[PDB]
Formats: sequence, C-alpha cells, structure tokens
Amino acid sequence: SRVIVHVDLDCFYAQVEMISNPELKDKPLGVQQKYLVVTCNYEARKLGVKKLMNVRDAKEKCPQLVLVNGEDLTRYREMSYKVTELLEEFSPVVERLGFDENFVDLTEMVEKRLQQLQSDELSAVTVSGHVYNNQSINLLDVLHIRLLVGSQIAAEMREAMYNQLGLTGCAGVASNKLLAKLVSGVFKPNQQTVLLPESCQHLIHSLNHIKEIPGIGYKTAKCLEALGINSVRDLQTFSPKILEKELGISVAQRIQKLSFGEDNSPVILSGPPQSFSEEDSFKKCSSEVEAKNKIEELLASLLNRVCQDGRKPHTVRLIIRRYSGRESRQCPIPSHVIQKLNYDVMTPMVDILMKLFRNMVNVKMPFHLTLLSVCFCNLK
DNA sequence: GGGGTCCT
DNA sequence: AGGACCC
Ligand SMILES: Nc1ccn([C@H]2C[C@H](O)[C@@H](COP(=O)(O)OP(=O)(O)OP(=O)(O)O)O2)c(=O)n1
Ligand SMILES: [Mg+2]
Ligand SMILES: [Mg+2]
Repeated sequence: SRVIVHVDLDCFYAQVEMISNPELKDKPLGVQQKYLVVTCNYEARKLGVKKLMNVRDAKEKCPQLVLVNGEDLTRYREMSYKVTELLEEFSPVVERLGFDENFVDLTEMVEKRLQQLQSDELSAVTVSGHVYNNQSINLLDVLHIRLLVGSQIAAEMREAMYNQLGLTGCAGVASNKLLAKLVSGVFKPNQQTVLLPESCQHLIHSLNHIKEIPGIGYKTAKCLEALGINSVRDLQTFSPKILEKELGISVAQRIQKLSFGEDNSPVILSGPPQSFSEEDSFKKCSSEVEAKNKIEELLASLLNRVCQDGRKPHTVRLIIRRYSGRESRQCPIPSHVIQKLNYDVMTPMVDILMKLFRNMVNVKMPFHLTLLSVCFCNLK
C-alpha cells in the first residue's frame, strides 16, 4: 500500500569534485582517503577500478587515474544536505542513508495526484524510466497505477536535482524501503527503475550473497554462513526456531522477513543531524603531546560546525582505536562552557577531552593509538 | 576511510 | 559503553 522512492547519487564524491574542477570531468577520477580510493567516476569503473580499492592496485590497474583528496568531507556534506532539502520540498518525510542516499514516502503525494486525475488522461498513465524485469503494466491494477505515478515523481526529483544542483543520480520506486533500495541500482548510472509487485521474488532471488540484503551486515552474514545459509532462498527456508535462538528473536524475525522482500519499516524524518564528529587515522600516536595536538585539531574543526549549526551540544565523546575495536568515553559539557558563541572555549574543552583521554589511556605505561575522534552529541 | 544511525 | 547497521 506504500509508494517509496530511494534516490542514489552517481559516484557522489567524484561528482562533487568534477563539478568543482570541470577540468576533471573528462578523465578517469578517483577520490582518495589515505591509501584508499573510496569512489571513482564511471570512466574509471570502465578501466577496472572498483569502490574502496587500494591506491597501489588503482595506480597499477589505471596509471592514468587522477586522484583527488577527499579526507575532508565538508563539501560533500554540504552538497548532501542541499540534496535532501530539495527532496523535502517534494515531500517532508525524507530519510537520509549516509551522504548520498535518501528515501521518500510518496504515498500521500501519489494519492493526491490520482484524485486530481479525470477519465481522459488516466488512459494514459505512463511509466517514467525502466520497469524491472521488463514486466508488462496492467493499467487496471491500482497498485501498478500508484507505482507509475511514483516513477513520474521520481523523474521530477531527478530533473530538479540536475537543474538546481547539477547532480545526476538513480531512483528506485517500490512498495517498501528494502525493495526501493534494491531496485534503484538495477540500471546505472543516471537512470531509474520501478518494481511492480509480481516481480518481487525475481528481484530478491537475483541477489547472489545474503550480505547483499540491506540490514544483513558483516557479523550477521558470517553467522549465517556458519549455519550453512548462503543464498537468499536458504535464508527463506531456514528454521525460524533455530534462527531465533542463534541470532535472537528480534534479528532473526527481521532478517527472515527481509529475505522474502518484506520490510514494514517506516520512512523516518531524518531532520538535522543528532551528532557532529571528526576523526583522523594514523599509523602511530604514542605520546600525550601528540594526542593533545590531534585532539585540538579535531576540536577546532568541530567548533566551526557547531557554530554554523545553531543548536548547542550537551555532551562530548572521545573515541580511540589502539594498535592491533574502538573504545569511547563521554561526559556532559559544563553549562558555562556550553555558552561560547566570542570567548575561549578551546582550553576548557581540551581540558575535558584530555581527562577522558587519560581515563581510557594509561599514560604512565606505553601505548599505540591508530585513530582519534571527537564527537559532539545530545544537541539542543 | 570518514562519517552517521539505532538498540541493548 | 559497546555493538550492530548503513554509506
Ligand atoms: N566503507 C565505506 C563505504 C562507503 N563509503 C562512501 C563512498 C561512497 O561515496 C558512499 C557509499 O558508496 P555508494 O554505494 O553510494 O556508491 P557511490 O555513490 O560512490 O557510487 P554509485 O552510487 O554510482 O555506485 O560512501 C565510505 O566512505 N566508506
Ligand atoms: Mg551513489
Ligand atoms: Mg547488507
């Protein structure tokens, strides 16, 4: 009974970079974070570059590959919010998934448009983009009609994103979030597809690995494989009783429904972010003098972002990762420090973070850190 | 990697 | 505070 759209930008970081430096939009491009090419444009994907590939492999598999540094997410994050604000203008319930994916619940919009339709141009209702599995449309099936109106709205969304933000992307229209996300990637890049209900099982069985189901991640998949469960059909067919006692009642029941293409989870309004964090990874930090400097660097960056936002963070968290898996310490922020917008907030904040740091790290005995992160949360 | 979410 | 998920 729902019409959901999943919007997925084409090679997002690379797209932002190509727009920033149009001298790049004609060469194979890779966006680099440390030793990783986290994403690349479709010209590089032709030359055999894949997501999250090593720069050694990349530089060898494509020596003409242009690399730009994408460790600072500032510009990506800003464009990311322009996209979801644009979608929110179509319909206010927009759920973000990472920086480059959004779900919108179109069912009220679709119903409104259909109520405005007369007899002449309901003939007449046509699909925009691809129909998954090339299945024939039945114009007398109200479910088909509602999903086709969905595809028209999705086309308007992609058109607005291009005309207003210069961005291309894909869309998937289906009856729930799981299916919309699975179907959006069927034709890429810069294309869209709609899933009609009688093709649901074809879509779910098209998957080759159980980890390809959104909601089934690394740990869960490893567990399932441990159990002899490898195909979607294996999971569909496994004993609920055993699954429940192996993974617990909540996860087992949820993921088994997913394996049938069933997902009743609502599209949630993401709204403003609930946390701001910054991190830096490194080979080695083994002193407190370094720690403090790193933390000060991160803290400075964060205060720029708190300042921009408006709301104020009421707790701080320090996160670490030691050599050879993360640990954290948090505490409320003193009320007087919370009012800064002018003064000197650095020293009192670094004082707090260093205490947390010494709480976790025993500095009287040697240590080896490989990541540091500062997070502001509990915003008001 | 450099983010972000929610539940236990 | 830690674990699991998503990108
Ligand atoms: N461990 C990971 C996995 C993902 N990413 C980033 C790179 C991508 O920009 C985005 C997730 O990748 P997508 O699946 O959205 O793929 P892209 O948007 O990069 O390209 P496309 O959608 O065309 O496949 O988040 C990341 O930072 N770290
Ligand atoms: Mg994308
Ligand atoms: Mg998965």
